[PDB]
Amino acid sequence: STAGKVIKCKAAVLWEEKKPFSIEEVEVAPPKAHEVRIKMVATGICRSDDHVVSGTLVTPLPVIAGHEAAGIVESIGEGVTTVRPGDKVIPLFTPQCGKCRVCKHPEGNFCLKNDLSMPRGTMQDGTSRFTCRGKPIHHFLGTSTFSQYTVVDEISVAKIDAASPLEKVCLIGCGFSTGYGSAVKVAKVTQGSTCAVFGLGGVGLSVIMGCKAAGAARIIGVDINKDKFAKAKEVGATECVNPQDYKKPIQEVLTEMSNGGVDFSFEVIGRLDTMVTALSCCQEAYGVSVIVGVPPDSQNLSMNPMLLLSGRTWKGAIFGGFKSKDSVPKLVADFMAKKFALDPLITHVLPFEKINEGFDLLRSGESIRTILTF
Amino acid sequence: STAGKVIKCKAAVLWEEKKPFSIEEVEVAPPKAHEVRIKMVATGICRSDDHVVSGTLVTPLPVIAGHEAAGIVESIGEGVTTVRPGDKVIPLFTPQCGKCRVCKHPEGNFCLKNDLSMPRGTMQDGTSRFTCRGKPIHHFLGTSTFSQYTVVDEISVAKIDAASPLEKVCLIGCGFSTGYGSAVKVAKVTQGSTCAVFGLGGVGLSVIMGCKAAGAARIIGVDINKDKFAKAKEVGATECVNPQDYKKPIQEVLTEMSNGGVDFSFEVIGRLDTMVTALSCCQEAYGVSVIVGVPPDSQNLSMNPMLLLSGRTWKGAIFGGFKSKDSVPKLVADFMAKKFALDPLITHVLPFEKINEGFDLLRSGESIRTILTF
Ligand SMILES: NC(=O)c1ccc[n+]([C@@H]2O[C@H](COP(=O)([O-])OP(=O)([O-])OC[C@H]3O[C@@H](n4cnc5c(N)[nH+]cnc54)[C@H](O)[C@@H]3O)[C@@H](O)[C@H]2O)c1
Ligand SMILES: NC(=O)c1ccc[n+]([C@@H]2O[C@H](COP(=O)([O-])OP(=O)([O-])OC[C@H]3O[C@@H](n4cnc5c(N)[nH+]cnc54)[C@H](O)[C@@H]3O)[C@@H](O)[C@H]2O)c1
Ligand SMILES: [Zn+2]
Ligand SMILES: [Zn+2]
Ligand SMILES: [Zn+2]
Ligand SMILES: [Zn+2]
Repeated sequence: STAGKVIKCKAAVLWEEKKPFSIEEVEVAPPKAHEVRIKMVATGICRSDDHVVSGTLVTPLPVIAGHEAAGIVESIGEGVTTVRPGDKVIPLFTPQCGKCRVCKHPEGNFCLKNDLSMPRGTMQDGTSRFTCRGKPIHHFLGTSTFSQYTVVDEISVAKIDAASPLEKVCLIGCGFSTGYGSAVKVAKVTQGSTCAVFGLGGVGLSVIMGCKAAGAARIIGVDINKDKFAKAKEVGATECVNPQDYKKPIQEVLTEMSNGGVDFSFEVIGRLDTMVTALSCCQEAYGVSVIVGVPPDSQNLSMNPMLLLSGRTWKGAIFGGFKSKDSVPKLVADFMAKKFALDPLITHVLPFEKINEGFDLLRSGESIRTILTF
Repeated sequence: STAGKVIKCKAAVLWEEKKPFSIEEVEVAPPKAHEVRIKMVATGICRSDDHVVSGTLVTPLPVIAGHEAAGIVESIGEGVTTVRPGDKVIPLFTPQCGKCRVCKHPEGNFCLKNDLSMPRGTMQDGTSRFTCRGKPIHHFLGTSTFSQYTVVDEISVAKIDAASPLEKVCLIGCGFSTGYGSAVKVAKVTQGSTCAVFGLGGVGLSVIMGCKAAGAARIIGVDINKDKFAKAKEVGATECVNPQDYKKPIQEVLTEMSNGGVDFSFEVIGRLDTMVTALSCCQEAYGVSVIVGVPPDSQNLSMNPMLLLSGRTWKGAIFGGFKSKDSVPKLVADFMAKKFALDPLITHVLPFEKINEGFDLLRSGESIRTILTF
């Protein structure tokens, strides 16, 4: 039995930037008041986890990364009311405290208890539940899912359907919900519209899924890797373009293709140049562009504000704009009811011990989502 | 007595940047097909007219500027159906052709026939109706209201109530409608919200009027000229701040004052730095910032796209988002029914011949709107 006891288990520790993950024994403290200890079942490899490795996304090291996952509650601390031992759960990398001005706002989801703005790499109480070789190890986004066990704050976990297939619904913990919500909730794509989606990885494909669900008439996928185009068309792209194939800048190409600009554009890569290109390619008077890609740490973009003065709307969002704890159980229920598909995102399924091979597949351009299984 | 004839009249010709206007005789050709010749009655001095002088807003010189005005139709060209001789009219610096994809879009107002995005300084047919000293003179935004007579395309004029006071409703041709619509239509300010308005000139005061009409609980005016604060409070500001009074940057001040950021911010100046400051001061998860000020020609701002990724919305608009020809007559009707006030914007009245004194008043910081009478 493990309740109230330290667990020794396997985790993938990132000791410093630009190094492989180290698969080794860590110690996981039992949950304190209002905390939940979770036995991991499956976790996806999101490009944001690779950003921690590359130093694109700064968070304290050493760290247990991973934020797109699903598992089963092993134990609960004093005062937990929302999950019980045995429940299937998805960790919420964007918390939902329910009390802050953002949580109370009808359109806010970036709860002020998040650990993304100004990463501390701890639990809400400012301490860590992880040690490895006698050293404290940081948390990541209040989740830390690259471990056989994690501890999360109650506001960073949602109970989901007991019959959920965790090897699929782990993607509702980040990439699916982010892309789909960026289209249906943040952009509010309209029926009959023309969309452009920059980046055709797991999140961009999920944007396409949402644009198609919203009834877009045209969905133009944009990627420098033409190997991504077949799956983009399978999930709803009506055409795909590779900027490398053109002499003109792709914003000009997309403006011409759309007879004067697209209705909705999405940046789903993480580059300053594509953020500005994606804004520019939406119609100057009524176009909307959504930034989804995480930008490189501390770098500013350059743009001409006449792009906005003519009437464009530019916005961004975390986790597709979804209030995380309200939305994740409903998204799982919708998946169970066949309202959307997850299999198109899953290209590889590997044991957790093959985490580095999973990251190599992402970096090589050869995977969409690898699901790691514990 | 002048229909079909060239009219010799006085206009304010700008021969050179950074020089006084020259009040001198011009020849105004009669209207061609689908053109309207207007005897001007009143015109306001908008900061955008000064931007022509200063080279902030590039348009071809020499030019007859002026875009905020009202007058009486003198004659119509062949095929004009929407105005007749003797009608009161407001020239529309943003046209409404009714046929382009923007005019057909429910939100769009920046008609593709505009002369603002890439100014040519002509009529729609690429020619000029103005001669001075035997030399052709450019138009400005299709309006050229600094003249006793102008000629406009039919898509750039709206018929208004015959009992309209033209010396007041000229402000509906730019500054009032721009500011008011930026609040009520583009931002969609909500009841009980907190707003920040950067720049307390005629347009910023009109933003405040709209925020108050929309039911904002707090409206924070921001200006480096504290002489602007009394009028801002008269039209609805709850408090005013001068960034020069504070050691910290005003985005930090406004975030603290609003307990974590404002609901709606407005840039109503035309500076790159205040556009970024205005974005930053709105709440990071659900705030909205609207750019209204005209930026300096061809200059790019620098910003961190994390400001958008957290959930902010950034947009801009021309003419308050109003479809010009539909909206101007309704705004005049609403003014006649006392639904909003224009007198708070009018601080000075001068004859047209004193146009240079009117620009001196604007540049010194003394005036809000000077109305020139022909
Ligand atoms: N906002 C959020 O909440 C959120 C959530 C999840 C992911 N993200 C970010 O979203 C981005 C995409 O994540 P992902 O789908 O897992 O990544 P991914 O699987 O690496 O996909 C990115 C795609 O971009 C393509 N690409 C790279 N450079 C270019 C270019 N110059 N032009 C066009 N295409 C290009 C690339 O070939 C790849 O197919 C990353 O920056 C993530 O960090 C943000
Ligand atoms: N988008 C449109 O359709 C539209 C229409 C009308 C005007 N405009 C622009 O809107 C802006 C305002 O026009 P207006 O009201 O006629 O001009 P204005 O009367 O010159 O007002 C601008 C105000 O900004 C104040 N100001 C200057 N610098 C700063 C600073 N650093 N911080 C805070 N306040 C400062 C200044 O003291 C003044 O009261 C100008 O750039 C116009 O060109 C745009
Ligand atoms: Zn919260
Ligand atoms: Zn992610
Ligand atoms: Zn039009
Ligand atoms: Zn103006």
